[PDB]
Parts: sequence; structure tokens; C-alpha cells
Amino acid sequence: GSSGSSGLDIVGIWWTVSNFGEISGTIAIEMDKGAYIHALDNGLFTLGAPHREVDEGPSPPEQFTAVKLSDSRIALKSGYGKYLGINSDGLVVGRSDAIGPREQWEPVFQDGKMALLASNSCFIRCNEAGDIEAKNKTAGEEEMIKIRSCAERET
Repeated sequence: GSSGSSGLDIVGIWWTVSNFGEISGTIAIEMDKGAYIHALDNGLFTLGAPHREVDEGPSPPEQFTAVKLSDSRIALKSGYGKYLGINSDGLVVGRSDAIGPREQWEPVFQDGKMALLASNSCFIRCNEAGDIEAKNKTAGEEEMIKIRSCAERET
């Protein structure tokens, strides 16, 4: 050991992005410490169980496909084959094969931090019960997520 890639948090085949321009293609998001955003067939989303190992990749449904559009907006595609669109109530759901307003997203980056902001001018997070909904504009400490990419590197 004593060599590899110091500076960027890389795990297995996923590396943390630096800016929006880097956030492209298949990517994975992490809300909790180890837990990832899971998807449901019924049309809901809950926090999936965390990983026991240190170096491991997320599940097929846990992963999401990012797509650049405009105005620093990217489209997320659930592993099931749908687009992550926020409901009227404010619950992160995925039941549409199109890129609508609710499907549109707007990532942020301040002092290194970052948070997935919905089209309703509000961030998103999950609860202990497993209810993923959009929170107020206020960005809490837990609200901070870790965006990871698994695209072609330059090494």
C-alpha cells in the first residue's frame, strides 16, 4: 500500500465529485453515514440498510443515473427505470419515464458542502422511519450529502 489516491474520497469504484461539470453519468448519493437512498416498487423511497464493509459499491436500485440539462440542473434516474420526481406533498418518489419539473434537480456547493435541492426550492432528506421528503431551505448538518461518481477516471 502506501499509495493510491490521496485527496479524493474514493471507495471501490466510486469517487467524490469536485464540481457540477464533474457530476455526469451514473452516480450514487449518500444521505446517512453508510446508508444510501433506496427505491420501492410501490412508488416510494426509503433509506436502505448501511454496508458492513469499508470498501463496497451500492446496489443496482440504490444507484442513480445523472443527466446534464441546463442552468446547472441534472436529472436523476432510479435503478428501477424511473425519474426521481418530488410529489406535491414533498415526498421523494420515482414513477415517471420523463424529465418533468419535479424530476429536475439543482445541486449546490458551498465551502465544500453540498445538498440536492429539489425544484421546489428545498433540500431533501430521510427520517429514522424511512420517509424521504423535502425539507425547508435551511441546510442542516445531516442534510449534507456525499455525491459519488463512478465514471471513467483519468488513471
